[PDB]
Amino acid sequence: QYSALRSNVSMLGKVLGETIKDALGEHILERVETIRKLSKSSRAGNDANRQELLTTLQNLSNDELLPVARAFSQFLNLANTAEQYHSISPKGEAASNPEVIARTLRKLKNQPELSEDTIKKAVESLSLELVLTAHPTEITRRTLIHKMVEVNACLKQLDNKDIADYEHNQLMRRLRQLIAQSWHTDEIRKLRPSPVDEAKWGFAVVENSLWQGVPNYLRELNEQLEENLGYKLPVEFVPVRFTSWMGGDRDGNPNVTADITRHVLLLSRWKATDLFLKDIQVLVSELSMVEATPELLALVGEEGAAEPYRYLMKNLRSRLMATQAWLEARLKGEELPKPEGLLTQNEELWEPLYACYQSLQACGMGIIANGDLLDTLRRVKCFGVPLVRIDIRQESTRHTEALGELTRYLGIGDYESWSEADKQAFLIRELNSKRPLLPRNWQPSAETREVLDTCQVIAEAPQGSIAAYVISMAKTPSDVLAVHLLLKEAGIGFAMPVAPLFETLDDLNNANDVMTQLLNIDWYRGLIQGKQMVMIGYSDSAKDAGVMAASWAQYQAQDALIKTCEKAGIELTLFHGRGGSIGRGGAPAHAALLSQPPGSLKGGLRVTEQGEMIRFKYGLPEITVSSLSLYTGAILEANLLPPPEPKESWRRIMDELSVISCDVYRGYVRENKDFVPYFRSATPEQELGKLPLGSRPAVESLRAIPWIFAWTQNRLMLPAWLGAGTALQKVVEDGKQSELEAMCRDWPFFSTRLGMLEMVFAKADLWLAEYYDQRLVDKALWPLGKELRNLQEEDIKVVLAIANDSHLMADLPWIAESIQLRNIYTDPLNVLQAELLHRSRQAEKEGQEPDPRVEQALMVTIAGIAAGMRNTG
Amino acid sequence: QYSALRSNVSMLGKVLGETIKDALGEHILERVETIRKLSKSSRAGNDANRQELLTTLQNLSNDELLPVARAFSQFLNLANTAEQYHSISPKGEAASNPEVIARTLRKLKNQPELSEDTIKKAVESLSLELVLTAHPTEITRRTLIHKMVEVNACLKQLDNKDIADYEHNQLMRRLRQLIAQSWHTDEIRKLRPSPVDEAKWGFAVVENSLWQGVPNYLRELNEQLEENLGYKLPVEFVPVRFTSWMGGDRDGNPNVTADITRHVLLLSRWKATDLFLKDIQVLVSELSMVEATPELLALVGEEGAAEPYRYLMKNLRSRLMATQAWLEARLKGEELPKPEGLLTQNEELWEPLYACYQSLQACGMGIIANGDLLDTLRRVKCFGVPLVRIDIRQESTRHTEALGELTRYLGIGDYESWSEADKQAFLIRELNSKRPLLPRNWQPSAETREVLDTCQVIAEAPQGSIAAYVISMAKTPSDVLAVHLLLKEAGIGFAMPVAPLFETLDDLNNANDVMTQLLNIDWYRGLIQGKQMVMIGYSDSAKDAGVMAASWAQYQAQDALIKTCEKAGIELTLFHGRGGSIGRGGAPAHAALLSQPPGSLKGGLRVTEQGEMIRFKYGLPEITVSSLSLYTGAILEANLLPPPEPKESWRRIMDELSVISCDVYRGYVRENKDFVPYFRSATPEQELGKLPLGSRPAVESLRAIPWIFAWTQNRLMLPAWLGAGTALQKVVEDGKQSELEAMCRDWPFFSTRLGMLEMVFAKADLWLAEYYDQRLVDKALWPLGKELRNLQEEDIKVVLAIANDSHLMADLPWIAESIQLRNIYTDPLNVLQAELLHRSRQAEKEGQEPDPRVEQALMVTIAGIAAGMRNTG
Ligand SMILES: N[C@@H](CC(=O)O)C(=O)O
Ligand SMILES: N[C@@H](CC(=O)O)C(=O)O
Ligand SMILES: [Mn+2]
Ligand SMILES: [Mn+2]
Repeated sequence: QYSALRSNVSMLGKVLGETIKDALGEHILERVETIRKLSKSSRAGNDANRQELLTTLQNLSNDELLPVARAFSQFLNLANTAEQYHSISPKGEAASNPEVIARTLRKLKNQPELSEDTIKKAVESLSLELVLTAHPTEITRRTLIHKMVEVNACLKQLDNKDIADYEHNQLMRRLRQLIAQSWHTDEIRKLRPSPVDEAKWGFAVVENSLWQGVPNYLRELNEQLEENLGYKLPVEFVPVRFTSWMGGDRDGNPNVTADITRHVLLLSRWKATDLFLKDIQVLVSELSMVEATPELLALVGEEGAAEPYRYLMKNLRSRLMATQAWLEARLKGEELPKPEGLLTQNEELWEPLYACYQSLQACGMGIIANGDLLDTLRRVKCFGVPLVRIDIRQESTRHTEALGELTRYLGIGDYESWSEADKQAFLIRELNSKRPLLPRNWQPSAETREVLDTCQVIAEAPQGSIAAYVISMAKTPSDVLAVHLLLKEAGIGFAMPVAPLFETLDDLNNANDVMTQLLNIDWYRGLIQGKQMVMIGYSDSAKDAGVMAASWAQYQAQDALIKTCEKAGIELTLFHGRGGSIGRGGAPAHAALLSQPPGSLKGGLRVTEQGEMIRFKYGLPEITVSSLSLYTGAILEANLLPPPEPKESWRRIMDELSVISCDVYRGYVRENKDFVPYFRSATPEQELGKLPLGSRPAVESLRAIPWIFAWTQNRLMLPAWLGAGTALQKVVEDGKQSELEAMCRDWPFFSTRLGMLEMVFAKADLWLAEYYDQRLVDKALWPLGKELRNLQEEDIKVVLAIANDSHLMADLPWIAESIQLRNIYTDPLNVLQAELLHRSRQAEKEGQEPDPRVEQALMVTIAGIAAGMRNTG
Repeated sequence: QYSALRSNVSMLGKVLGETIKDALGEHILERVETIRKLSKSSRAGNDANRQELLTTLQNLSNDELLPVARAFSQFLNLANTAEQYHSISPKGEAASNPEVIARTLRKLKNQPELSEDTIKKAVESLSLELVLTAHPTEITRRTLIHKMVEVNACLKQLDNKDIADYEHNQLMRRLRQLIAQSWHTDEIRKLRPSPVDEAKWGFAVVENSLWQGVPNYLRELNEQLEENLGYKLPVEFVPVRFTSWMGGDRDGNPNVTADITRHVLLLSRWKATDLFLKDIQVLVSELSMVEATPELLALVGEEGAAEPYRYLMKNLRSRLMATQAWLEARLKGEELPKPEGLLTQNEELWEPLYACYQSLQACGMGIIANGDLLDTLRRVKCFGVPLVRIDIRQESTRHTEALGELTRYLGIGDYESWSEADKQAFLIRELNSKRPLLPRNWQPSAETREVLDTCQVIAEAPQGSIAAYVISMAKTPSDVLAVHLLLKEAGIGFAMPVAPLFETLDDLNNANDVMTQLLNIDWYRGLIQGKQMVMIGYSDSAKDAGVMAASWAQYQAQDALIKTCEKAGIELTLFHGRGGSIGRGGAPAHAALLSQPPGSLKGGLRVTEQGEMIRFKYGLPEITVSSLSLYTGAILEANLLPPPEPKESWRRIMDELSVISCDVYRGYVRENKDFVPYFRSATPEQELGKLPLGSRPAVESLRAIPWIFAWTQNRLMLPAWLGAGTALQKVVEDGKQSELEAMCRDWPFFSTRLGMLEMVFAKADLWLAEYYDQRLVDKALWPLGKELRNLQEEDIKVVLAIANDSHLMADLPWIAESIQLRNIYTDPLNVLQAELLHRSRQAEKEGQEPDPRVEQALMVTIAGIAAGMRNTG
């Protein structure tokens, strides 16, 4: 079964080892082989080999550090590519086999009490919007997407049995070339990337995978609809849209200025012109058809009425080339009027393209119409003019300060002192006011000016470039009303979707109250035009209260909001954030989406795909088809077959669990006096902040990402499990274990919550965790480490006991197996990383010079460990 | 065995039939199915179905003609692509399996009396130069190369056994798209192509196949050298070069003016810039290596000494972009000074590229150096700056007139009246003269000015753009001396290779005499710098005297020339022309090259690849590797293992054969009074002249091409067999059959000559031939037709008797089989073509209007028949 995968990893590793021998050494290969041996030994109890391991690492010269690190990082890299190849190959788990869609559609179709029209309308109302996010540990300076597409193509071809030995030889020769490139093509950011750089990586994902991936997803989905149900969605219906937060999210990031966003907004347009030209060229040459309709001929009428379809593609070609030229100037900083055929809306690309499609169908050229034209048609609506719409995100606090400084300058009062009823009073008065408020030539502070300039970019940008304004830390109705006032002042002609982001236990708790007041304001209700979009901050609430309380809190807030909006007639859209069980990808994800309160996906799927998981969910075009197909079935099933409502006793088990768990979690994280000092020593948290990892500049202070990432590198995974098990053991100790087991079998929310601990417990590593304490933590803090490690050992038993199994995550053997592989490949990077942190941390203590070798090897481990661990939050 | 091929043709035909049903009809499919049935019946003797066939064709409306024709043309097209796919697939004849090289190298290596150094120097002196020629029946307006690469890729992928049904489904969906494109993408020249258009098709061959093909050929050849012999050729040795006659050959073509050549010369440079940029971009991003040599660092020294290889690739990128810009202006007709980094020589691309290679090897990055850099390195020397050097070609007569008009204007005398000793006298005097001769502001006639302007282009063009000046119809030493005088007058700074083209039996006969006089002129001998290049006009001499006399005449002239130049110390290079057994491609070709007089390829292989055979020899990159590999073994074997010298009695059998055969051939073609009238009626010769087939404007008059092509369409193949058999039967009738059989077993020249008749007799078709007489020829000319057809029936027996076989070409079963397939697919185009010629020819007789439908269907048959028949001369 996993034999083929085991063979490929072994094959790619020999090739790497070959390349390293050629490269520079047999010595480094020995540096690598001694470290694995010693590490395996040490773990298996040999305390003499632990000594040996410690001396071996300490004797590594600084010149050996990076090459050794990169080696370990590379072996892991081939392991993941062997892992991902296996996943889409038909003689392996086969993630992109269209049965994934059909299995879901068959289930529905033969489910009594499910009218076919009920099914058809759910189909016709599908909607997915995937919001790309930056990768927090992207270490190189150029995107590697395209090389990966290539290694994968080579593995695909070597899979053909009966391949003539010469073909085999040829394939292996390129494979060695491609691996060598990676060992020698070293790039390492020296400096913190910038929002433009991160915006650029998203364009790389779009062109190396989404560009082909989306249209294929749409063809397969369509072939399946018609096969299983008897009808194809209409050409005009493209249910997928991609959006990006890159150069749009300034929450906590001073480097994302209104100037940067302006810039990135332009760049996207430039890149869409680039990709759309490649599509249009193809079309200009293949559309030599001369048979056309009255309507189409009319549309050209003479001049090009002797090459009709070609005509309309040539016109578009110029129109695209003109706008390209204009944006390359603006990118450059030059201002010059815009050409007559400047492209700003998708309708401008759609229209002509759709006209050709229509005649070709009408005139008997169906097959040609449904080929590359169809693909460009779907890409216009999926990507269009802006390529990827961006989302703007700023904290609520920042809006309050801007509007406070404004009010004091006008002598009206001080907004950040007024009670909430006064703020709404002031906001509704001004929102209805016809006289401006923003002083024409004002002198605000840097911060305020930024808030003000950003809304001017939004307002200045063509409609459909910006998908939504997200308000992180939204706590009251004035928080939402505040951005509508600023946008009004910025001059905006359309209705911009504003979304509160509730990301704390109380804000989640108060969320429903906050929106019912907002919908009771008649002015607000008519401004949103029957649609609201809320954002649920799972990851931050879990930082606040622990994962159990956060999950139940989020469960309750969505159910309350779904019901509130339904009473009020508003189409609610839940915007999902980062991690959680909805961001696990694959089957768990599909289980997860279905485990949400009934109603939850009635207004669509909108999620924040984590940066570090992009390669694994959209890395190759076939993975994109898998990912979109999985999501698509989930929506459909969740909307026609919602989960049951919880048995009241369950609710009381969850209330309690939530209190015990939050109580234990805060016990340690907030109340325990040794925790912060422990944390800072045991995890590479401080270094993740100094090093040039994300574009943000170098426990309540911290952000979800750095909280999660730091514990992931240490291997304890504290954030993702902490009070859950403790609370669960206690409830069992009351004899309620039988109810916990019923909740698991019959309540999707609950099994899915327990499922997720299993995977975290599956990647955590207590031997490694203990090793960092031994090397990095002061002796007096060891007891706390031992305590937290023992908490986990006990939490795995309760979880295994409730799950009635003896092996963790036994329902997902392929995920289990793949986690087993990466764990062994990741092993040596954690062993090495501890030495680097030690060398690094002692240089500082003794006012030394950040050695560049030591720092770069550390960035390699960080990024390798993060890649081997994937999702851990 | 041929099962897989039979399956694929059936598969592609169903898909075509599917597409046509969708398209416009079930009626046309019936138009096609009735015509094959009736045609098969008629042939098999049913004279009632022959009547039915005749009425069926006559009842076709003019609106049915083209679609019916195109259908038959398309089925043939899929048949050839199934045929060509099978040829390179490892589970079929496998043309590009590197054993082709190794088999040859093994043979050599273990051949006693063959020192390994003798072998190594032959290796180090290999040299191939393939001169591309236009396609005489290219009917569409855009090159289809690239689509064909794609259909082939799709067949390759469907060959994988174990292909998951979804993959299979996906592949078939594109296949249907691709076929549909061809049925609906109709383009048909309305007008005669132009030299630029034909120059453009050669660029299409270069980029869709030679660009990848050459470097692969070079890697395989290199891997084989080292495997079998123990050494690899050095990086600086690229033994292949491609040249084109497109926009260079004006022999007989008024449309190829000096202006056109100037233009085409520029365009090639533009296109090389285009392809070289794609290579350089790749290099600019993959060469991130920072480890470099003193020498390389020196070469950059600071500025870019922190990204050395990238630096040199970025410099070249600008340099290429600059020259591109300059040629797009010149192409446009604008004159503006040339940029500082204008590229004119290959050394300018070589140099930097080679520097990177050197450091990468030196610094341990061998594997990266030997990858894409190696490929660009080899392409520079194979294609370089000009992309494809062109060759200029003008008749000798035209030079005599230009120089006659010149002399009369100066009052010196009249060159075209002076005896040959006087012409040489005058020419040597002026060639040594320091005072000019060409009047500064003269008024010649159009013709003369063209001769004069063309030499000015040659002279004006950068050195290495023009490979040689070919003199068609060269008869005496003054013919060669004449072009050296004109070139001198045109101002030329380098030594341009001039080559006489002997293309008549007497000129072949006199060839040796002509060159010994030329080498006895001390002035000439020192001007050519130890190198002469002669051109052998097989195809035209055969038009003159028939194929046997021509072949023996050519055999004798090369042997005489090889010997003459060897005595004189000149490196002779035989330039081969069109068709003949050297242009058969594949194994016959390899046999053919080896059957030439010893010495023959000592100065390399230079051949004129026929236009209509390009798809079949260089159509896909893998076919190019096959073709170059076959040629390469032939050179090596021919140079280390020459054929035996003929037994004197053989020579006398050949003299006689040559006289009898020429005698019979001229009997019919020149002396017979009914022949011309017959010819013009039975073949589409006149129409091939009117229709927009080649770029030349709309029996001694005629040219090889039109002589051959016309008889190929009729199916009799007269030009390629005519007196051969007649002469052979006569010699058997003297009891010398036993000597003819010995000559065949032991004399390569002879078996190869008889081999070639077999293939012509294999594609000829006497039933079809008779059908054209019945439909197109007047009753009184029928007897001549019957006579010529009966000549052939008798010639096949003598040939089969001498070959001791009962089935034609029994030593080449795959070629035999593939000829069988195409013959059945071509069948209906000949049946249809006869009706078109009838309708066309009667419209004219009755002063009607060339109906465009009738003419376009005719162009389709012409081009289809020419494609099914491939090489027939
Ligand atoms: N994404 C997997 C874990 C992994 O593949 O590393 C899960 O959510 O369970
Ligand atoms: N090129 C083949 C004939 C063919 O393939 O049609 C030969 O020279 O014998
Ligand atoms: Mn937050
Ligand atoms: Mn000629």
